[PDB]
Amino acid sequence: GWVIGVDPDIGGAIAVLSPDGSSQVFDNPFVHIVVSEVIRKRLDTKSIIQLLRGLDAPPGTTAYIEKSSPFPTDGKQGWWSTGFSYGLWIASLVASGFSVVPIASQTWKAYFGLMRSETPKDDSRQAASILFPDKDQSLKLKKHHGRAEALLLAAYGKGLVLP
Amino acid sequence: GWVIGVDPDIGGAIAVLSPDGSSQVFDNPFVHIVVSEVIRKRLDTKSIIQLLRGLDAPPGTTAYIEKSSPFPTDGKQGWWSTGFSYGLWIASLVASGFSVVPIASQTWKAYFGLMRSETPKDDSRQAASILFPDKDQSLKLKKHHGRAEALLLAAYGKGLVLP
DNA sequence: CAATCGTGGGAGACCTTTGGTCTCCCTGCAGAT
DNA sequence: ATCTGCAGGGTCTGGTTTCCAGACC
DNA sequence: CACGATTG
Repeated sequence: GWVIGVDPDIGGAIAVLSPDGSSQVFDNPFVHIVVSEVIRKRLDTKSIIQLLRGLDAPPGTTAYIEKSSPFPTDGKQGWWSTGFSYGLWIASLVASGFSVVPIASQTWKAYFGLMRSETPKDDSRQAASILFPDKDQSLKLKKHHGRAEALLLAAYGKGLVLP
Repeated sequence: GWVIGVDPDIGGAIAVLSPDGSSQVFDNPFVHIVVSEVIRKRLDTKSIIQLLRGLDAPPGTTAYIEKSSPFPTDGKQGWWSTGFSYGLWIASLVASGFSVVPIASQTWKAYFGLMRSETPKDDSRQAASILFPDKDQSLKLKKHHGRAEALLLAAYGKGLVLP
């Protein structure tokens, strides 16, 4: 009945689907940090864990998380940060009682027919709006594709289908 | 009082110092994982959380953790893994109730007079043997430097000094 | 704040002290015992 | 099982597959 | 994707 979806990146999000069909999606909490004398964004460990502790999803609920798979052409910092986000979320989810299933981007994109798209981010928001019409206003912006990815991971995990 | 030290990497370890002077150190739990058709060690998230939950250190105890600082010349996989281990430990520690204080390796090495050695791993084990003589048997092997780093991080936060 | 674009990048602590100097890991995989 | 050495590296799902093709942040 | 930077 309950399913969680997590886009773990800095502009990512967590989506919670209840058995009555309602849904919530939360932007990933972050803070601004100093590194090598510049500012950078970092996930907010305590707010994530606090977020997970107030969810109504019971222990045992499966959380489907986007598998970390950076391109070899991405910088060493890209690799560090996606590795870090992944581990922070995985530990946080496990410590808060949820079962964690990593899902490759190719898996849920094939499942919703999103593969090989020229506008993959827009498409993911369009698909999330169709599957979660009451979230349509929370998906209007280009920067909301993180919210879309989370909802689509949860929708994948629940076995939802597009019309 | 109570202090925790964490070497977060795959051969790392967590050390726990109690107020009566006694000490425990545990090797970091790991599992073997298939990745891109080869086998790789990865930290064991469940076992880490379970270990933290069995510690007698009370809530709010400070956990000193080695800051992740990979070299610009380490490969992107190096960056991903150290980022991943760091995030996994930080979240496990916050979620289990401990305060987290990252410590740069240069900080506890300067504190114990270990800067600029040509056998830094052996030296770290030697220093932790002197600080924790009842752990001397658990530091015999060169692969035990991670146990030594965890113990020294904890010794740093407790303010211990070498004779 | 929201978008977009192009390339892929250390970070840290203390000093010489408002910028300079110098220090620091680890992963992943072959091979030897 | 422990260690030594050395350069710094994608990974993943469908292939009704035996390593390939194509795909992804 | 992250990391900078620019542009309304």
